[PDB]
Amino acid sequence: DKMPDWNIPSLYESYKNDFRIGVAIPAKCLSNDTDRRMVLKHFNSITAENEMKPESLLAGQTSTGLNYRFSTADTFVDFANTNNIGIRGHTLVWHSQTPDWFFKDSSGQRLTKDALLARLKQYIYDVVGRYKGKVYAWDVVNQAIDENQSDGYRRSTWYEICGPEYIEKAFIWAHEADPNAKLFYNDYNTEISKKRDFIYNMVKNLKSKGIPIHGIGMQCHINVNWPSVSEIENSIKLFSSIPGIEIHITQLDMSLYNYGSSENYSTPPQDLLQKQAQKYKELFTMLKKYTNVVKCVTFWGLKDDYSWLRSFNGKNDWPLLLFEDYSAKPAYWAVIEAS
Ligand SMILES: OC[C@H]1O[C@@H](O[C@H]2[C@H](O)[C@@H](O)[C@H](O[C@H]3[C@H](O)[C@@H](O)[C@H](O[C@H]4[C@H](O)[C@@H](O)[C@H](O[C@H]5[C@H](O)[C@@H](O)[C@H](O[C@H]6[C@H](O)[C@@H](O)[C@H](O)O[C@@H]6CO)O[C@@H]5CO)O[C@@H]4CO)O[C@@H]3CO)O[C@@H]2CO)[C@H](O)[C@@H](O)[C@@H]1O
Repeated sequence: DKMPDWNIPSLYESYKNDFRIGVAIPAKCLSNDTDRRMVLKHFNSITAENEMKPESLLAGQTSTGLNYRFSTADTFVDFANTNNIGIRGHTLVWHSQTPDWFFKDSSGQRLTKDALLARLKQYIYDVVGRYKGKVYAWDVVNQAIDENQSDGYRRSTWYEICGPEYIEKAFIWAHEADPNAKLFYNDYNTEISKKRDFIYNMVKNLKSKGIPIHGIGMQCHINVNWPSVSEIENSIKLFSSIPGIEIHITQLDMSLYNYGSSENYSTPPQDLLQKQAQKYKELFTMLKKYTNVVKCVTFWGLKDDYSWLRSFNGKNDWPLLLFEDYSAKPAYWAVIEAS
């Protein structure tokens, strides 16, 4: 019952003078003819949804270092490179998406700070080096900020063993391994004022002291009720006040539900689909005011039944621009209208 329309306006072409338009996809899309054609019609950047995370690239360890499994990730990078589109690297440092043995030695022992930092250098050199010149942007560090901590830092194993030095060292080493990649700090809920302030100061201070961070990634996992487009704009205004910092919108999607709500729909309510469309229109009208700093906007999924949100919350959701049958949503037409 698939109903892709090959003749409607290309998303990225509609925004060609504003910013790249990207999509996160899983590996299965690369072997599906309909998915591939839809990706290349509408998007000029991709992100591997899961297949370039540390848990996906790491195969294990021995007495002398790390062992990798790159076959699937190679297919993503080759797909982008041979089809003249960019691929954003998701992600070098991300505690929850890293296996627990990574933080212990081959004898099952928890690593000292110096041993873990040495392992981090090895990982970054190996992964960024393999793809040197082929990944235009890396999310180097993801989700290091926790606004309920007094100093703002998430108390992950990275922080507990290394303190905050792991953040700046990850950027230094990534920039050594591929000097031409744009390097991002990536996070979510950047519209919570206290978190925004922690991120702003962290990145400002890194940049001041010469750390090669080039951008902030705002995930923008949002919903039809929160945050307001004005709040997203306030984040863009503050982050873009840092000289030399660009912005990518890295994982945009818009749940039809409030977070923590027990609503559960079998079919998408039309009034929420209209609220979604109007908010996507407002969002993109706002983003077009900041094309000097916002260089890429990536949607976290090709179509609604591919959304991570369905498994994550255990219910149907319709957060993206295409329906399950590949057909355009009101949201799609709103994004085209905003262009
Ligand atoms: O991670 C495994 C799967 O990841 C998927 O993709 C990831 C991506 O790779 C990653 O980079 C990133 O990570 C997510 C985190 O791992 C996850 O824990 C986090 O949960 C968020 C949720 O996304 C977010 O929408 C939610 O927002 C709430 C907020 O918590 C709440 O405080 C706020 O409250 C406000 C009130 O609503 C308002 O009335 C009042 O005025 O102000 C309040 C604020 O003070 O409301 C918002 C929404 O209503 O918070 C939770 C955590 O608390 O989400 C991260 C990203 O959002 O993003 C992707 C998602 O995981 C992969 O695709 C998949 O394949 C992997 O298996």
